[PDB]
Amino acid sequence: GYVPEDGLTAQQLFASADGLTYNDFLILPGFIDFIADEVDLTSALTRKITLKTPLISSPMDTVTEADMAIAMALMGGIGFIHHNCTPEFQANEVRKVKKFEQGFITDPVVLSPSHTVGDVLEAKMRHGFSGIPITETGTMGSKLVGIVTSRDIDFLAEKDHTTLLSEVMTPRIELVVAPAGVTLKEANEILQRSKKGKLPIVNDCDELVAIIARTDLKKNRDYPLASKDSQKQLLCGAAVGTREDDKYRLDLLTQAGVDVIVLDSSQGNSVYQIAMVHYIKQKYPHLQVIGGNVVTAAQAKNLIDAGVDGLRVGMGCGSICITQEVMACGRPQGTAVYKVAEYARRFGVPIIADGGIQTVGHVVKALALGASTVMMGSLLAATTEAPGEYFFSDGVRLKKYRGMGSLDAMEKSVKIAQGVSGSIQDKGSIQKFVPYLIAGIQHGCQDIGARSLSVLRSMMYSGELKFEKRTMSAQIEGGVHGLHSYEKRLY
Amino acid sequence: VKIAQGVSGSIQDKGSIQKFVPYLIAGIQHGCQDIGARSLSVLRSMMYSGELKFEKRTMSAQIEGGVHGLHSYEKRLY
Amino acid sequence: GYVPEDGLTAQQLFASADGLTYNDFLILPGFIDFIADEVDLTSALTRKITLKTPLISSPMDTVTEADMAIAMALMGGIGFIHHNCTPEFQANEVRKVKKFEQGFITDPVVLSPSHTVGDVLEAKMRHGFSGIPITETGTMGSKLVGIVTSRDIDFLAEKDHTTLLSEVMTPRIELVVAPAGVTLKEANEILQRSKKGKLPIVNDCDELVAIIARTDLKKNRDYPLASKDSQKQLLCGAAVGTREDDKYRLDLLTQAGVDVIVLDSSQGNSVYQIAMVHYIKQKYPHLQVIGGNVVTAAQAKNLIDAGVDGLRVGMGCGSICITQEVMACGRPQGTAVYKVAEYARRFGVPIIADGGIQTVGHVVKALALGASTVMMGSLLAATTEAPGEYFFSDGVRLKKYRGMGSLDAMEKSVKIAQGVSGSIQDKGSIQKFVPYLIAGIQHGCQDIGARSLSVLRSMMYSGELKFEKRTMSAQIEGGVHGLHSYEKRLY
Ligand SMILES: Nc1nc2c(ncn2[C@@H]2O[C@H](COP(=O)(O)OP(=O)(O)OP(=O)(O)O)[C@@H](O)[C@H]2O)c(=O)[nH]1
Ligand SMILES: Nc1nc2c(ncn2[C@@H]2O[C@H](COP(=O)(O)OP(=O)(O)OP(=O)(O)O)[C@@H](O)[C@H]2O)c(=O)[nH]1
Ligand SMILES: Nc1nc2c(ncn2[C@@H]2O[C@H](COP(=O)(O)OP(=O)(O)OP(=O)(O)O)[C@@H](O)[C@H]2O)c(=O)[nH]1
Ligand SMILES: Nc1nc2c(ncn2[C@@H]2O[C@H](COP(=O)(O)OP(=O)(O)OP(=O)(O)O)[C@@H](O)[C@H]2O)c(=O)[nH]1
Ligand SMILES: Nc1ncnc2c1ncn2[C@@H]1O[C@H](COP(=O)(O)OP(=O)(O)OP(=O)(O)O)[C@@H](O)[C@H]1O
Ligand SMILES: Nc1ncnc2c1ncn2[C@@H]1O[C@H](COP(=O)(O)OP(=O)(O)OP(=O)(O)O)[C@@H](O)[C@H]1O
Ligand SMILES: O=c1[nH]cnc2c1ncn2[C@@H]1O[C@H](COP(=O)(O)O)[C@@H](O)[C@H]1O
Ligand SMILES: O=c1[nH]cnc2c1ncn2[C@@H]1O[C@H](COP(=O)(O)O)[C@@H](O)[C@H]1O
Repeated sequence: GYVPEDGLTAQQLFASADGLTYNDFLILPGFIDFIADEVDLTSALTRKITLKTPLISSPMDTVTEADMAIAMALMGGIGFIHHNCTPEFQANEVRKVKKFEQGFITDPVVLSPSHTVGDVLEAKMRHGFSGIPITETGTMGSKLVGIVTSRDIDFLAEKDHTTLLSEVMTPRIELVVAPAGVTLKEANEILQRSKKGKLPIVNDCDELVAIIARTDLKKNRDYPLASKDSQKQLLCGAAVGTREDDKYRLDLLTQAGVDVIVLDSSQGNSVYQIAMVHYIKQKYPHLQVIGGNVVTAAQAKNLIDAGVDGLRVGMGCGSICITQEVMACGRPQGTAVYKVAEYARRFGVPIIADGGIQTVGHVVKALALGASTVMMGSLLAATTEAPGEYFFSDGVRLKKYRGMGSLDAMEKSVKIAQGVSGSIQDKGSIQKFVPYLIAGIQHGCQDIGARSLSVLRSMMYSGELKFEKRTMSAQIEGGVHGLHSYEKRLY
Repeated sequence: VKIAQGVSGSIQDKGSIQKFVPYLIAGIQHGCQDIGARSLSVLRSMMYSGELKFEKRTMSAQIEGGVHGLHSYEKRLY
Repeated sequence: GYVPEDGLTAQQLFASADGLTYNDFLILPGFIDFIADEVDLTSALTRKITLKTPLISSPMDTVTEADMAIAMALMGGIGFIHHNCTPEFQANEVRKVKKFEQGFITDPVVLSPSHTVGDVLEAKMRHGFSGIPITETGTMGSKLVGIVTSRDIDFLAEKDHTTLLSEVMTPRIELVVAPAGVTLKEANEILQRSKKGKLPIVNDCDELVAIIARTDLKKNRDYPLASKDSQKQLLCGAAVGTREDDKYRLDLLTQAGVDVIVLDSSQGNSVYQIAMVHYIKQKYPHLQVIGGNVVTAAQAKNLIDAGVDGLRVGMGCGSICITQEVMACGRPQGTAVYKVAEYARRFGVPIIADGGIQTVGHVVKALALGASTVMMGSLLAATTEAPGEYFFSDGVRLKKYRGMGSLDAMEKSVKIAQGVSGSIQDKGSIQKFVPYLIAGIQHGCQDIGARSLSVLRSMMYSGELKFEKRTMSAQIEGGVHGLHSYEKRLY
């Protein structure tokens, strides 16, 4: 009882070949012994950061500001906030991602009893929340005198500046508290049992040292996949360039609490980028660096030698990109992902496959070819969390989608354009769309017979995972064909 | 979370199966005849023995083998 | 000194390959030592028929009836008259081609002196000419009593009904004549010196044996390339099927004086076709037979063994054709032409490359690959000489272009359609368009460095002629590209 070997290994697929794209090949089906829902999508972003989902939103001005980065992190991916903005704007976007979910809030909004209901309303306007502990100084480290929330100031008619907070607080005698040096789980038990919405943390001197909010425990149960640091804040990435003024931007982003930096370049194998990696790794040794838009092992070597914690793979793929028709330079993305990942895995360096991801099948191909994570631009553009506003043109709801080497982006929003500037049709919310991509990746892995992305890659490197090349007519046959009209209702 | 594996489309009218399947039958018979096969059983035996020969097509052979070079046409099958 | 070898030989181009079309390759340029106008286009149609031009009009109901066949023969090609018509209609189309140019007219229209001016006008209405010798019987072999022409009946208004020809003729006393047994060249000298428009040929008994017309000497100087038989009539081809009733059609076409028969089939390697070739070669040993739409040497063998004088090459190419998507069956035409011609040349059997000829570059490729002649359907459709009438549809002057297995042709104009009943935009006259194709073939051969189609084929078989295979992007680069609009003003 024997059956002959069928299809190519990945090593065979890229050996006797020109550069393949994701469209040029299929994965052959395996054996299914498991449910798609039990497929593990745990992914290394860098040497020290693991995501529950392989998915990254690209650092583009039409893709990733704070709402996208929050939504991606809540879905168990991450967002890298774009750098086509002032350093102060970018750091404020990073701060919004880091403030959205909290363990101990150690720098809350605080007011004095001498402040007013108008000051609580203006605080709610600036920071988005009404739950404000009150201390004698109105600064964080002071003796606690009460707590003010929206239930204390709501349905007061108009006496805003007229009313001092001392008359409006829940006074410190009435408030439930925990001692300093309580663990987060112990503070959560106290808060959960108290049935209150805030729990202040106070030392033996009765002065405020932290506070915790019930809404973060709600965000816990609401978002099981969420990408969080050790102090339970969302993970945030940010882009920086490799110019000297990017050192100032990097300092603002690091004090804003950014977890990972991506060095943003067309061609990352440069003296400028290697110098920036060395500068970061000496000044901020805690900070993860993804360097390198690279497409060859020779480029990957120089950045792994410089000490990057991850690599970005792709050049001239990417929906919006024209680098290949402007510089002659790049690689077919499936070949680039395979070549760079097969090399970078020897050093324990994870790969991000960046650009040309049009479909969830392309995500499964990128992951199968050795990418540990996948970065999307246009596939997440025209979601609700993507920056800017919808418009109508051809009777179609469209959002702008620009590209960062677009000459319109380079107006600080001879110079050479490396991107066009375009539009994409509406997609709805990341919070529904990323669960569709997750379940699509799981069903892809299931048809392949892989229980996780880790076993999927090991099946690929051992040659258990088999591939078939597609003729152009196989790419037609594998697409929608032969119909008059069709309705591509994904999820 | 509820993964679609197909789209939903439309196709133009074809008429009855009781006329269309006799057209497919006769097309299969004419294909086998141009090939020199008296039955689908002998067609498969010619294929496995290597008597049946195939040629690969470039994309331009797929263009040349279709309708080409016309302003418009009328695909009046049966 | 030395220069390295560049490009593939034809043997290499088809060896390590899938089936190529004409679009899939180029011919590499040679050395030019001659003018394009001195490129010899002399072509074998069959073992015994040589044309001055490689060009054939296809036997289709929307391409070749008598006007097309006359025009093709005058341009030094040939037409094959289609068979999707009654045997009597097809033989009458052949008769029109054979009557258009004459050496000795040995079966002229003749009248009695007791016929009338009205009988001469009715004769002119039926046969197209007014020059009618008069014999006392009104039958050919009888005593010459005079000659009547249009200048004799000219401007006789309504005197038609009862004016006997006796008083209208130029009488036999006045007419210039030649003796029987005069050569055509000698009769032409007598006619040319006489300054008359007819010269009757009479025996010593003074009875009519032939006549010659000055208009045939005019047709001589007007058409230097013209394809003529030994008695100076135009060459005509005709199609026939291989059914039993085609034996009757073949008898009508042979007594109408057809020079060459083409056996019309999608797949000519059949017992039915081999039987028809044997039947023709025993019943009509003078008659040239082109058998075989064939695409392999194995098919060609059986018809060359049956005794065909030429082969048609092509299956499922052809603008109008759907045989491949209806029968799975055929071959890429460049490969078919090369394979069959390289085999058939060993037996001295010429090849017609039939169908898929969209451009004069495809003609040069077909001839370079070993075709001795090229047959066109759609490229000659919507010329003025093509059958039927023009119409307008999309604001475009169109003519119908049908195909012979199409389901509109097979209604005597379960049935399986092998063609698609379409339309082609106007091209103007064959008498202008074929000189353009001739000049294009000559400039193709000149860029290649071939002084004739015979040396072109010899350079191909010796491997002196080099080919380069084309990517799809070379086919884009080789076409019109990068323009907003263009005007393809050929000739
Ligand atoms: N106050 C607070 N407590 C948190 C937060 N995140 C987690 N915790 C607490 O720490 C525990 C951690 O266990 P899990 O919930 O299994 O792991 P997690 O990765 O931290 O959170 P999930 O995102 O829900 O998976 C939770 O039960 C909470 O009590 C947060 O943002 N704020
Ligand atoms: N109150 C408060 N919440 C903060 C602060 N910084 C971040 N947050 C987060 O914002 C959220 C507060 O949620 P809630 O407790 O529902 O908000 P609230 O304070 O009651 O204010 P309202 O919803 O406006 O009534 C939690 O996820 C907090 O972690 C801060 O200084 N104070
Ligand atoms: N009456 C007549 N004489 C002809 C005809 N064709 C040729 N001739 C005569 O034969 C001569 C030989 O002509 P050529 O030019 O050598 O060769 P051809 O193929 O016969 O004629 P072309 O068609 O002009 O090439 C001409 O000069 C005429 O005198 C014809 O159709 N009718
Ligand atoms: N006259 C004549 N010409 C014939 C006959 N059969 C074929 N033809 C050809 O038709 C053409 C006759 O041309 P002309 O001599 O110009 O015709 P015509 O006799 O002057 O008559 P009109 O043109 O009507 O004045 C020549 O090419 C002949 O070879 C026939 O029976 N009689
Ligand atoms: N730790 C606490 N101990 C006692 N009272 C508290 C405490 N935290 C908040 N309060 C008081 O409880 C009331 C509700 O505040 P809480 O944070 O629980 O809900 P809220 O977020 O304001 O309610 P809601 O979501 O409906 O707007 C207010 O009067 C507030 O001052
Ligand atoms: N061989 C001949 N000998 C003498 N007269 C002739 C001869 N052939 C024709 N004719 C006469 O010559 C005259 C002109 O006839 P011919 O054939 O030469 O020209 P046509 O074709 O009739 O002239 P056109 O082209 O102008 O219409 C007529 O009267 C005719 O009867
Ligand atoms: O202007 C540009 N030129 C070249 N590459 C760009 C430009 N802007 C963004 N990119 C790349 O394109 C990727 C997104 O590609 P997409 O997912 O196919 O739309 C980004 O993550 C970048 O790597
Ligand atoms: O109905 C048909 N089906 C298949 N082949 C046809 C049919 N009618 C004509 N042909 C072929 O198509 C050739 C003309 O092709 P074309 O020059 O490309 O237009 C003819 O000479 C025939 O060999």
